[PDB]
Amino acid sequence: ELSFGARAELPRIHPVASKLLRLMQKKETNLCLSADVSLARELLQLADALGPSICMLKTHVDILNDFTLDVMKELITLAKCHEFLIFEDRKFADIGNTVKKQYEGGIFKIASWADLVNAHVVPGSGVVKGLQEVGLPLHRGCLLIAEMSSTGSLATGDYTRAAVRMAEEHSEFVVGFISGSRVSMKPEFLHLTPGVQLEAGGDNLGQQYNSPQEVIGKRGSDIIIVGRGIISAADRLEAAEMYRKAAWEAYLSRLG
Amino acid sequence: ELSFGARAELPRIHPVASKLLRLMQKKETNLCLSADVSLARELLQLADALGPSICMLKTHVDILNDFTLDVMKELITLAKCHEFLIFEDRKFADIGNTVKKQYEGGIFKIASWADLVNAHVVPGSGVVKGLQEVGLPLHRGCLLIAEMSSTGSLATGDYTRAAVRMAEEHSEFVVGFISGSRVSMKPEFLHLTPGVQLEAGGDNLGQQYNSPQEVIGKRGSDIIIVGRGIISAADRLEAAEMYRKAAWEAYLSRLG
Ligand SMILES: O=C(O)c1cc(=O)[nH]c(=O)n1[C@@H]1O[C@H](COP(=O)(O)O)[C@@H](O)[C@H]1O
Ligand SMILES: O=C(O)c1cc(=O)[nH]c(=O)n1[C@@H]1O[C@H](COP(=O)(O)O)[C@@H](O)[C@H]1O
Repeated sequence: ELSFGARAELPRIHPVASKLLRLMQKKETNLCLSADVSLARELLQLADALGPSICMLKTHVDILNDFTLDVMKELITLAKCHEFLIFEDRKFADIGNTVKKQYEGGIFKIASWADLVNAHVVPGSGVVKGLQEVGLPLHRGCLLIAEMSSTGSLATGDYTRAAVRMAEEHSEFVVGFISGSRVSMKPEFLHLTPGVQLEAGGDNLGQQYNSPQEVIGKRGSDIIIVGRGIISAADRLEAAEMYRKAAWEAYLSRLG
Repeated sequence: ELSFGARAELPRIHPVASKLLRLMQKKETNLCLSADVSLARELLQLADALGPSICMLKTHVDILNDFTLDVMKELITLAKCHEFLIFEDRKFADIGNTVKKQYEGGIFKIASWADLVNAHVVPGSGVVKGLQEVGLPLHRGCLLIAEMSSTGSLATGDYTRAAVRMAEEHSEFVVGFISGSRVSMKPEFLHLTPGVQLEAGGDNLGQQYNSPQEVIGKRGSDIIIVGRGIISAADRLEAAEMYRKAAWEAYLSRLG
């Protein structure tokens, strides 16, 4: 098993994955903050304070009450300053012709500011083809959703195998997965795992939590995605540091 | 098999489905226009001219370059005037906690103007639970995506059966399906079928077309969803009338 720094140099590595892996090793962080807030001011204050602790900031631009492209300009300034990627968790899931417009256009112009986006594989490979016609020219990457954290997820068995095949057949654009575990044996592919908290539990709407030690150490994922475990805490900086240290040590102990 | 007018009166019918079925029978239309345009002026001119020909106008609010909630105010005026429902084709596909915010909030406030939305079933029933916590109080309905029109779709076999079970267990909110065919034997549930053109063919990004006669007449669906077959035509009104007459006659001939 290679370090994040060595994976950043693999011959078939995508440039976005390389940039991410380099800054993960430099900063000793494999934490993605899920910045699940409705105010631009809160998003930017979290990005600035937690920037040093995270490899990535995951957005849901469509829950932000005061979205403007200028808010995203301020977020890019912080991402450059503190060295993290921006991941818009849009979960594209339409025919190729539709997702290309949803990615490039409308009010959000997601491709203009998002290093990474993600897509469901259920529509077939046209979803990836459509996205890549916008994303490849704009030097972007995509994650495919191979497994989900929620109760009753149908992303199991043959579905997960289809996501892995799709990623591997579109390696020019697809840089990894949303998954609960290592699903690809190819080290050029990132595994990002949501549904993470230090304590056992869930929410009232089908979310299920596992610990950083379980998902990084035992299940072999690369990055933890954490929302409420940080966002709902009083001291979001110390919460981020707890999750960072947990995920980083789990990674180190798997390397040996 | 019951007429649309008789289905509108079924004991377990959802109010949104009843309203739709009534206006389908009154207007002799089972055509949903996919208004896949980037300009508000074009969306509103299409809604006004084609309103009399359609039972429903399907939007992708996130490809509209000049979206404002006022554009949607003007669309609701036309929907009321010409008697059609508004369907936002958002394809919600996240955990329940996330989709409730995506449905109610952000810039789009989808639940404030959309009669219908749709959701993927891949995350499990939490996607429906989350949406219904916003949609039930706002007297809205939801369609579950049981089958898709695109090449390589994984929405087949056990997946489609899971979508039907989910719909039937959430009939307070779920009014039907996006599907290629009749998937539910319960007549209270609408079947809406995209991937429709009069001529054989496809697009370059995995879309596959079937005719109105095939999907309404042979496959037993209720409503055709048509985008480019109308939108790319020179005379979009005459194109809409051709699709309306095709879908309506296919429906009548299945009734006998
Ligand atoms: O793509 C995602 O990040 C995602 C996939 C998934 O399987 N589960 C999942 O929880 N998510 C997202 O990750 C975040 C989890 O947030 P918390 O449950 O608050 O930690 C939310 O923003 C979800 O939308
Ligand atoms: O939910 C949808 O309407 C949808 C589902 C599906 O399986 N296939 C599909 O084509 N669609 C949508 O229906 C429309 C089809 O447009 P045309 O191919 O131009 O007729 C697009 O807006 C798609 O996003």
